[PDB]
Amino acid sequence: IEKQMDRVVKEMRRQLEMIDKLTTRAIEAVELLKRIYDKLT
Amino acid sequence: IEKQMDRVVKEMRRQLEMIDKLTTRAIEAVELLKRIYDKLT
Amino acid sequence: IEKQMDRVVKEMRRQLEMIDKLTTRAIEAVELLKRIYDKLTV
Amino acid sequence: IEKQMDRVVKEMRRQLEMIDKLTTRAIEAVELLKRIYDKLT
Amino acid sequence: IEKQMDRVVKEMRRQLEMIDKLTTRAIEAVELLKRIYDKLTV
Repeated sequence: IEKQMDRVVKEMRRQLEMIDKLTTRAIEAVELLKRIYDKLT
Repeated sequence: IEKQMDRVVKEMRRQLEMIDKLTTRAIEAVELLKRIYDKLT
Repeated sequence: IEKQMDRVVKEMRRQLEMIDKLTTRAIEAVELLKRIYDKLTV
Repeated sequence: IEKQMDRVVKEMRRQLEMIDKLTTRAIEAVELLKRIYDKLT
Repeated sequence: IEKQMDRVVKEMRRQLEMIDKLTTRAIEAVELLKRIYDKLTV
């Protein structure tokens, strides 16, 4: 059971890393939106 | 089995926290788009 | 095994609800982009 | 074990459908950003 | 357990591929925001 559960945990850690990567891109988008707003203002 | 399943549940809850953070960045993006729209409008 | 699986399914459904909520915020963003575009056009 | 694992697979496929919906909203955002960019240009 | 676990890992990799596709769309969005900001600047 443990060796098999290691497989799932590994895949979960992969998904976490990808969600983190997606969040880094969202943060970049928000920062650009702030810049655009400041410019319009 | 119980100890092994606990591992998965722990990783799932970590993912929940990460999705919450991503959601807040979506909230931030919506607020900025709203501000941008209002200035235009 | 079943009782343990009950636990996992419950947590998976929490994840589903969170992705749904995230999607609701994305829809709001798309709607505002549509409003902004429509404004620029006129 | 099989009946129980079917439960997880069913929930994973529900999530897959929701991520697809989220991706369509990303596709929509990219399309509108392209339109906005074209108008500005 | 192994055969059943293969099933779960398979579905997990489907989710990974889908999240990657979503990320590519987000990157496209960021790139367009950069172009839009730059146009505003010039």
